[PDB]
Amino acid sequence: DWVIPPISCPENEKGEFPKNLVQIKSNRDKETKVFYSITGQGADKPPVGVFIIERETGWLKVTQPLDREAIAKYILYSHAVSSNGEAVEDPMEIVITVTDQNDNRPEFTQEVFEGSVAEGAVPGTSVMKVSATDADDDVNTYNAAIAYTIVSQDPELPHKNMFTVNRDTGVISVLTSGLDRESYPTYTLVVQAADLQGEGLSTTAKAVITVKDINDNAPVFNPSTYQGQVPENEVNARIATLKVTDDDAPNTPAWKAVYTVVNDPDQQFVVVTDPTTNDGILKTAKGLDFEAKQQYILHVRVENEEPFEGSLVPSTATVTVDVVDVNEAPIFMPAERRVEVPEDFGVGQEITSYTAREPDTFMDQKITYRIWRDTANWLEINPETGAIFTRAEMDREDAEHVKNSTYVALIIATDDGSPIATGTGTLLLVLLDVDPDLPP
Amino acid sequence: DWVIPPISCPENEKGEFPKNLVQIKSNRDKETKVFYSITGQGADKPPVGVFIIERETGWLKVTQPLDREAIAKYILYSHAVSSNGEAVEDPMEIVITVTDQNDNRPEFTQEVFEGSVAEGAVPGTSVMKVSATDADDDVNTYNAAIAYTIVSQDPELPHKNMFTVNRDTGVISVLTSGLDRESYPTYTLVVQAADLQGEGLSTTAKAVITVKDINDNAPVFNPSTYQGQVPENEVNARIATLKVTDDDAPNTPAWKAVYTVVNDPDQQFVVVTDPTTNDGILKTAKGLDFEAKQQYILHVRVENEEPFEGSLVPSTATVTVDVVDVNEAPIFMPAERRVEVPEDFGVGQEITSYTAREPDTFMDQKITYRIWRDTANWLEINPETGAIFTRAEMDREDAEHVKNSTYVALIIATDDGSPIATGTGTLLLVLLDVNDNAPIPEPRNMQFCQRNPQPHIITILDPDLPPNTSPFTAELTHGASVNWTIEYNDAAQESLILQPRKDEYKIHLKLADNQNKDQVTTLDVHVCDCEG
Ligand SMILES: *[C@@H]1O[C@H](CO)[C@@H](O)[C@H](O)[C@@H]1O
Ligand SMILES: *[C@@H]1O[C@H](CO)[C@@H](O)[C@H](O)[C@@H]1O
Ligand SMILES: *[C@@H]1O[C@H](CO)[C@@H](O)[C@H](O)[C@@H]1O
Ligand SMILES: *[C@@H]1O[C@H](CO)[C@@H](O)[C@H](O)[C@@H]1O
Ligand SMILES: *[C@@H]1O[C@H](CO)[C@@H](O)[C@H](O)[C@@H]1O
Ligand SMILES: *[C@@H]1O[C@H](CO)[C@@H](O)[C@H](O)[C@@H]1O
Ligand SMILES: *[C@H]1O[C@H](CO)[C@@H](O)[C@H](O)[C@@H]1O
Ligand SMILES: *[C@H]1O[C@H](CO)[C@@H](O)[C@H](O)[C@@H]1O
Ligand SMILES: *[C@H]1O[C@H](CO)[C@@H](O)[C@H](O)[C@@H]1O
Ligand SMILES: *[C@H]1O[C@H](CO)[C@@H](O)[C@H](O)[C@@H]1O
Ligand SMILES: *[C@H]1O[C@H](CO)[C@@H](O)[C@H](O)[C@@H]1O
Ligand SMILES: *[C@H]1O[C@H](CO)[C@@H](O)[C@H](O)[C@@H]1O
Ligand SMILES: *[C@H]1O[C@H](CO)[C@@H](O)[C@H](O)[C@@H]1O
Ligand SMILES: *[C@H]1O[C@H](CO)[C@@H](O)[C@H](O)[C@@H]1O
Ligand SMILES: *[C@H]1O[C@H](CO)[C@@H](O)[C@H](O)[C@@H]1O
Ligand SMILES: *[C@H]1O[C@H](CO)[C@@H](O)[C@H](O)[C@@H]1O
Ligand SMILES: *[C@H]1O[C@H](CO)[C@@H](O)[C@H](O)[C@@H]1O
Ligand SMILES: *[C@H]1O[C@H](CO)[C@@H](O)[C@H](O)[C@@H]1O
Ligand SMILES: [Ca+2]
Ligand SMILES: [Ca+2]
Ligand SMILES: [Ca+2]
Ligand SMILES: [Ca+2]
Ligand SMILES: [Ca+2]
Ligand SMILES: [Ca+2]
Ligand SMILES: [Ca+2]
Ligand SMILES: [Ca+2]
Ligand SMILES: [Ca+2]
Ligand SMILES: [Ca+2]
Ligand SMILES: [Ca+2]
Ligand SMILES: [Ca+2]
Ligand SMILES: [Ca+2]
Ligand SMILES: [Ca+2]
Ligand SMILES: [Ca+2]
Ligand SMILES: [Ca+2]
Ligand SMILES: [Ca+2]
Ligand SMILES: [Ca+2]
Ligand SMILES: [Ca+2]
Ligand SMILES: [Ca+2]
Ligand SMILES: [Ca+2]
Ligand SMILES: [Ca+2]
Ligand SMILES: [Ca+2]
Ligand SMILES: [Ca+2]
Ligand SMILES: [Mn+2]
Ligand SMILES: [Mn+2]
Repeated sequence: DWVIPPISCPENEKGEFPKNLVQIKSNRDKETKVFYSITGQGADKPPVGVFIIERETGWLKVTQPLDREAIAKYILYSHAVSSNGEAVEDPMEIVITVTDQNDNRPEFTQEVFEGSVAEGAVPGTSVMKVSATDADDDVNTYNAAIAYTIVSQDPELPHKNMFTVNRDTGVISVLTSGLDRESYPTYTLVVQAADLQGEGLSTTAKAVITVKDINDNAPVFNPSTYQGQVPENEVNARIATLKVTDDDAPNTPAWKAVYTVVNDPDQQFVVVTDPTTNDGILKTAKGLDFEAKQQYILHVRVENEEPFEGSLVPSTATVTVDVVDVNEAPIFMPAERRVEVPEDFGVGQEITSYTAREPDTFMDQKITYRIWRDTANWLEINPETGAIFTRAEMDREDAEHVKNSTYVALIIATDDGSPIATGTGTLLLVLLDVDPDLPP
Repeated sequence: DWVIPPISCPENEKGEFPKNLVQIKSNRDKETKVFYSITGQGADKPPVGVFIIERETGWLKVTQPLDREAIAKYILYSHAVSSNGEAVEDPMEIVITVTDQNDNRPEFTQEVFEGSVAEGAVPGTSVMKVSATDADDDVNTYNAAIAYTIVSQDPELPHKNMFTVNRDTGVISVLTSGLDRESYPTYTLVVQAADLQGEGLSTTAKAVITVKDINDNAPVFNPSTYQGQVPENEVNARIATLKVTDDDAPNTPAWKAVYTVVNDPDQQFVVVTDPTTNDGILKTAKGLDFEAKQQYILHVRVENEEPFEGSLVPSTATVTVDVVDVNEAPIFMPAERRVEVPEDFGVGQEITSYTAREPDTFMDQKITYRIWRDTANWLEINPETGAIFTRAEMDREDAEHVKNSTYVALIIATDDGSPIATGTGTLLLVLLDVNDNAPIPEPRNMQFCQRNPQPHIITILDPDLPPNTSPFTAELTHGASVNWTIEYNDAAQESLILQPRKDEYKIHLKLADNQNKDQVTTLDVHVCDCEG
């Protein structure tokens, strides 16, 4: 029927007890002596005795400072009973709503939040999420209005303001540029939650950013000037091993070295990387024939399996490479000498001067012409200038030693330098007739 | 039903209006939109709009500041009506009691209170009763608790404060003593009524108490000593007028004077009171006497018509009454002198000395006797010693003016005082009978018969008194026998009977008593020829 508006008593109302709330009355209180009582939880049921009525007057009282976190609304019930025991009124519902108070400082879901970010992080980029919770009601007051701030970064370098937390989501982001893993790879932050939109109760926690690796460090030679040498006509010959220091995380693609010869037109050099140390093993891809080039002054540059991040400004070494002239065999020119000679050729006369080229350009080398393969003893080559003279009577009809009207004999031009390199040339002595004979 | 307790608002609340009293709800408020309204005296009925209710919230609130003296209780009613016009609930009586505030100074039922007290009443005695009345809440506050106090008495004497008031009764009574009708006949009081038991709002009225009269003042003789002269045998003659002064209410019994002579044993003097002047005129109730008392010195006191009040010490004055001696007529001693004297008394012989006393005792009085009345002139008196000798022959049987046995003279005794005073005695001179007379026959010219005579009585006369009269004896020396016979008819000699013995003349006849003879010559009796 007619009732009583919901009552409000502030949480933790402190002062003297007990306090009045509102008195109730039955219009039947002059019909008979009526006796009031209140029931429900908070009254007779737990928490028993927080609220009470004066049986005589019907005054409802609260006994103690309320706590809404504990219990934010009591549902009580009043009764009117005559003195002769008959219940007079159908019980009236009485609702007490305890109102809120900033009596609950905020608190982080975690003692310590931890996250990570790229070394080369784009300011305003997002790292981490920090959170906290207040126990009053944000539905009705700013007492659960949590406002995150940051109050300390360790280390406070390069700046003191590397990151920031979104005031009212808790999301931590990159504020500035300068996160170098190579420099400060972990950042410890004390993050603060405060209720009353930061104005009220402050509770602090921790958030740790390990800034991680990013190929942001070119490999470096030491020094830029190397120096060595190769047997000129050798292949797979180590020229020199060159040293570099990638500052990035070790053993990571962003660390291991890729070398490249920039000035190698002939594809005659190869520098392979030594896994364990990523040194530059400078070899030869093709045996360097000395005479054309006495020295190679070439550069070699460094990289990483992992492509460089951003601008690329790669380091370069200079290996002033020296080849050494090795004594090679001289080359009969031509190697297949064919000449026609009348079988009736004079004994002791010159046939022809068969010669050889000198490959090693020592302006100081000589050649010795001899002959071994004289099947039938007719020839005798001048040891000095390759001159050939018959020292016996030739005959084209001379069978066996004359294959097919042609007589083959092997000549030699031995060398005069380091090792004894004996060039070999061939004379085809073609004897045409001068009955076993040939027409006419 | 579950009602709402009575709300109480302290009258004349000063705050920011309007002010919320309570907030009502109909539980049906959620099954339909309900609209709250109140009605009644202060709501819709005058006073109007004193109390209001917000329709959506059902907040009771007040608009004015209430006044308890005006409206002390508000009875209101709440109404719930859905947004569809259907009255959702039953009207709820809402009762509002206005609490009180001390905001009504009391006020004396009378601008001025009259009163009366008797002169010299006892300290503690009750004179009158004043009153005031407060408009505030006497059932529940001292706001109506009055304390009567006296502010000022007029005048401030004999004492600064003659009367006190019964703090909370209004009664005014005689604090101390000295209340005099004769000094200050009325007092005026400024009495006060302050509430909160006397510490609150005061207000003030007048109280006028007249001190009344009592016979507290004795009447006093203006002059203490007096004097007066009065003649000697006059009655009620002013001798003096007694002057007295009484301070009490004029023309009241507590003022009227009453005069009493102390020296009043025989009651000779009376003193009456002049209605208006109240003076004490002194008369005499009886004729004074000079020869007895020279002069009277009497005390007369004056007390008052009504009994005095208390120490009663009456005032007396002392009047000396000089009596006036007046010449009083002399007294014969006795006034009626009787003397036996014989009829024979010689001419110049002195009968007696008849003398009067002088009543006046101033020795200048000369009593001078002169004879007043004697129709026979048998008498003569000495002007000096008042002796009365005879001057002629006296007769006991001079029947003309000796009516009885006695002759009666009148003597008077004058004097020579201021006025002339005279006394009067009467000489009762009895004359003893003396036989100077002689017997005679009654019928002198008697008459007889010549033929047959009848008998004739002859009366005998004799003026004297026995024994000079009765035993009469008669004879005839001259003749008789010649036809004469006398018999004393009566056994005792009264008279006799005479008659012829045989069948004119003059007979001589002797008579006597105690031997006093007288032959009576006249017996001229004619004898004539009759039959009888
Ligand atoms: C920053 O924002 C990113 C989204 O780009 C989240 O993954 C991270 O949890 C932090 O809130
Ligand atoms: C909150 O911050 C304080 C510094 O005032 C620390 O001592 C604590 O560990 C928490 O992180
Ligand atoms: C060193 O290497 C760079 C690239 O890293 C070359 O561009 C430069 O010419 C030098 O040889
Ligand atoms: C050879 O060395 C020179 C410096 O001496 C560099 O300029 C060049 O890049 C190469 O490494
Ligand atoms: C004035 O006095 C009268 C009695 O004379 C009372 O009736 C009244 O209460 C007031 O005190
Ligand atoms: C007293 O009386 C006699 C007369 O009886 C006068 O003579 C005298 O004058 C006085 O009146
Ligand atoms: C803090 O933020 C977290 C999100 O990670 C929520 O789940 C939590 O309720 C609190 O608001
Ligand atoms: C043999 O002859 C040749 C001619 O081509 C020369 O080049 C060589 O020096 C040798 O004398
Ligand atoms: C060429 O042949 C000669 C023989 O004359 C050797 O002495 C030399 O070692 C090379 O094999
Ligand atoms: C010339 O070449 C021959 C083979 O063709 C060898 O036998 C000789 O030693 C020289 O080198
Ligand atoms: C001369 O020619 C002969 C071929 O008949 C080769 O055997 C020799 O090596 C040289 O070149
Ligand atoms: C005191 O008492 C007397 C009588 O006892 C009254 O006459 C007077 O008015 C006052 O009340
Ligand atoms: C009471 O006394 C006051 C003075 O305070 C007067 O003004 C008033 O007339 C009454 O007598
Ligand atoms: C005057 O004197 C007389 C006595 O002579 C008293 O009787 C009276 O009372 C008054 O004092
Ligand atoms: C008359 O005079 C006498 C003196 O003899 C007083 O005693 C009395 O009081 C009155 O004054
Ligand atoms: C008459 O007057 C004389 C005075 O001379 C007296 O002696 C006599 O007693 C009578 O009173
Ligand atoms: C005595 O009386 C006689 C009259 O009987 C007067 O004459 C005389 O004056 C006196 O009063
Ligand atoms: C003497 O007495 C006679 C009476 O017998 C009077 O008449 C006379 O006045 C005088 O007193
Ligand atoms: Ca709490
Ligand atoms: Ca709270
Ligand atoms: Ca809080
Ligand atoms: Ca870096
Ligand atoms: Ca890196
Ligand atoms: Ca790198
Ligand atoms: Ca070469
Ligand atoms: Ca050579
Ligand atoms: Ca060479
Ligand atoms: Ca031949
Ligand atoms: Ca031939
Ligand atoms: Ca031939
Ligand atoms: Ca009022
Ligand atoms: Ca009042
Ligand atoms: Ca008052
Ligand atoms: Ca007096
Ligand atoms: Ca008097
Ligand atoms: Ca008097
Ligand atoms: Ca006298
Ligand atoms: Ca005289
Ligand atoms: Ca006299
Ligand atoms: Ca005579
Ligand atoms: Ca005689
Ligand atoms: Ca005689
Ligand atoms: Mn409260
Ligand atoms: Mn109020």
